[PDB]
Amino acid sequence: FACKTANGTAIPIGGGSANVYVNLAPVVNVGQNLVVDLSTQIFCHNDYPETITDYVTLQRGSAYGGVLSNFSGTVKYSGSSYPFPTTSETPRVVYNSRTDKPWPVALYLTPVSSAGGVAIKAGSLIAVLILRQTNNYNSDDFQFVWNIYANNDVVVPT
Repeated sequence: FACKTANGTAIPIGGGSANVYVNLAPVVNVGQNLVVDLSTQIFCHNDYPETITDYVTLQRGSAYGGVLSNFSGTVKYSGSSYPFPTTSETPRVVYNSRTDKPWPVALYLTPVSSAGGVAIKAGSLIAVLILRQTNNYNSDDFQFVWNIYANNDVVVPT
């Protein structure tokens, strides 16, 4: 009952943190719709599909870099739509899949007014999300930190 990134950071049960690296469109102008799709960057797996119910929730999310400043939008989780960075957590979501399934999260951050040129830097921390692993059996509710990094630098032609 653990989760892994697209780079290869598998976080075992017990809590931990990974560094996810997401590539965003390097061209995003004021009024665009940029989406940090993490469903292609993060994947969770329930190694105990019979022993543990597959359940996950984003505890909280935080924004940084140009994401919090040059960008603005919202954050999405399993088809949710809440402000980013959030103030609490996400809806209750069950994984109906006993295999490595992508983590349905996306940070919709779009260039405000104060966006222009290099807005996102590759290798730089852009956000921090934390996922709650909780189950009905063991109740080993550990949480995994998902440091969202830019896989690619983004420029705002505006």
